[PDB]
Order: sequence, then structure tokens, then C-alpha cells
Amino acid sequence: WMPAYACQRPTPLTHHNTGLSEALEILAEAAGFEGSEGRLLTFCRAASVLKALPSPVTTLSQLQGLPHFGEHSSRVVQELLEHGVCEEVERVRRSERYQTMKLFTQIFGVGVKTADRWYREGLRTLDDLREQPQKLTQQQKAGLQHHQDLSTPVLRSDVDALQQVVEEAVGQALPGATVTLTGGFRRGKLQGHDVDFLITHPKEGQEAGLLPRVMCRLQDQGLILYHQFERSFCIFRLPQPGSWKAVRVDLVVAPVSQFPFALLGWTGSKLFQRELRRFSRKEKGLWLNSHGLFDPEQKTFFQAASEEDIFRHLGLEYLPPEQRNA
DNA sequence: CGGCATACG
DNA sequence: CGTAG
DNA sequence: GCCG
Ligand SMILES: [Cl-]
Ligand SMILES: [Mn+2]
Ligand SMILES: [Mn+2]
Ligand SMILES: [Mn+2]
Ligand SMILES: [Mn+2]
Ligand SMILES: [Mn+2]
Ligand SMILES: [Mn+2]
Ligand SMILES: [Mn+2]
Ligand code: NA
Repeated sequence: WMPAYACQRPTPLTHHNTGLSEALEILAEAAGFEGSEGRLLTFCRAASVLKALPSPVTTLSQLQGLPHFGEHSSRVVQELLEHGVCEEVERVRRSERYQTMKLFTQIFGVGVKTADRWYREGLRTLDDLREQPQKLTQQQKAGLQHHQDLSTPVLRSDVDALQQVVEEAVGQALPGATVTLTGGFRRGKLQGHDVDFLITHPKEGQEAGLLPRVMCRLQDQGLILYHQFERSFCIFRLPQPGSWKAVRVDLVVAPVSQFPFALLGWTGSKLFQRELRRFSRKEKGLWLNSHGLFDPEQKTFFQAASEEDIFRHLGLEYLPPEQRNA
């Protein structure tokens, strides 16, 4: 009934099991903070199964047969159904370790490994980190200075304004180049914590060298608060009533031959792409990334002119972006 | 039991 | 090590 | 943690 891989089923942005999925996602996040990537994946997959269901789970019997539900995830759901809270989830939520790792890992430039080392050193707050700044990378300094703005949701209005400025710089950098909105906004989200753009040109090879030219032009317009090639992880100055706010923007370039693969990868979701790559390799023997799809037996790359082509190569029914919210 | 996606900066 | 989806 |  329910397929085992998230790329085999539609997953809408909004659904009928929000509270249950959010609880399993807390456990997934906590597993990641402890380095348990296998448990993280199971909890993420179980949460995603619930997002794909056509109606609310009301009774434990409704889980039997569902993929990725074993003793642990089933008990979590049982406790939520019976009591409205899961004791393990609540213990994680209030724990100093979870709260501090969440705080630190949400800083741009800080991953689980850095956050854990800081935790073991006794650091607990953002001001703790600001008090010893020479121990920070340039990226972390920017992440900390802009942390408050970067925690503020990005709206669709913001996205449309950013796209116009990126298009202007891209047009001077290379006439004919195009800018496509990707990431969660392409999946239908009305808000987000960042904006993602994919840039190409219709003539294969003309996009070579493009991203430095785009970055320099945005920098000379005073729009770049931070930047560090094919991928640029920036902080942009976005106008606001009588002021402005910092916004994370990712700019990516791909040649038109690779564009459908890059569009698919950068549209996500993260779990969708991991599941699609797992399905490709384990079920079809093909190796997928955001550059291409490789047959390792014939030693050839599949040509694709669209996302539709990629789903067909993999033997999967097509899912539009708004059904990829695994 | 092994596997768990696969890139770039 | 960080970043991306 | 779960699956094959
Ligand atoms: Cl890639
Ligand atoms: Mn358990
Ligand atoms: Mn009980
Ligand atoms: Mn994004
Ligand atoms: Mn490349
Ligand atoms: Mn992004
Ligand atoms: Mn094992
Ligand atoms: Mn285990
Ligand atoms: Na981070």
C-alpha cells in the first residue's frame, strides 16, 4: 500500500499527521546531534510516511504494515495518541544538550561537530561564543553577527525582490543567462529561512566562469554582506521599510546539460533527494547526483532535458515539486 | 549482518 | 571542517 | 532504527 522509498509516493507540504511527524522529527534531530545517522534516517523516514498518508492516524493498528514503523516509532505514536505527549520527546525537548546543540548548529558556519566540541567545552549561549571571537572562522563570525536576521522567516515578497536583483547582475555578467528559483520555495513553501537560485545559459559552456562575474557585480551594488566556483553561500542585504535585513541566498551555476539534475537536487527536499539517490543505486543500479545519472555497467551518462526525463529513466512516476516535501 | 546520498567551498 | 538539497 |  505505502511504498518504502519517499520518492515513490507524493508528499504534500501540508498534511493530516502534523503533530505525529513533528515528534518523530525531534527524535531524528536529537539522533543527529549524537552522531547516530542511522537512527536519524529511520525517524526522518517514519515521519515522512505519516506526511504521505491520506488522513489522520487515530489508532495504533493503522501503523501495522507501514514501512519504517517498528517498536520505537510505534511507541512514540502510541503515547501521543493515548496521552497527547511522548515522554521521550518531552525529555529531549527540555534537555540542555538538545537545546544548546540546536542553538549552535543553527548558526551559519557551525555544524554538529563544532557544536558538540563547544558544548563539551562548557559553552552554552551565543554570547559565550561572542566572548572569544578569535576562535571563530570568518564564516562563523558572519553567522553570529547576522544570527538574529537569519532566524527571521523569509517571505515570498522577499524572494521576488531578491530574484530581480540577481537577474540584473546575471544579465550583465552574461546576457541570455537565466535564473530559476529552487529549494523550498519551488516546493510551495510560503516562507523559508533562505533563498536558492539556479543559473544556467542555453548555450552549453557559456556558463563557465559565470559565478565570479555575478558575485562581483552584486558586491559592487552593495548587496553582499558576506560571501566566501559553482556554488556561492551568501548573506545578502535585503531592503525593508526604512531599513534592511540580512538574508541567506545560495547561488548555483550548472551547464544546460546538467540543469535538470541540478534543478532536481536543489529543489529537494533533503530526504527526498537522499531517498531518490538510494532508490537509483539500490533498485536500479544507477548512480545519481546533482550533475547527472550514471550507468556504471555501460559507463555512460543519461541525457536529460527535463526532470520528467529523470523520473522516467528511474522508472518512477513523476512528482511535481510540491509533492516532494518528504 | 551492512547499509544508510552524494556532491562543492 | 563547513555548505547544499 | 529499521529493512532486506
Ligand atoms: Cl552533485
Ligand atoms: Mn528503542
Ligand atoms: Mn500509556
Ligand atoms: Mn533553501
Ligand atoms: Mn560541477
Ligand atoms: Mn539555501
Ligand atoms: Mn549492524
Ligand atoms: Mn542501531
Ligand atoms: Na549550521
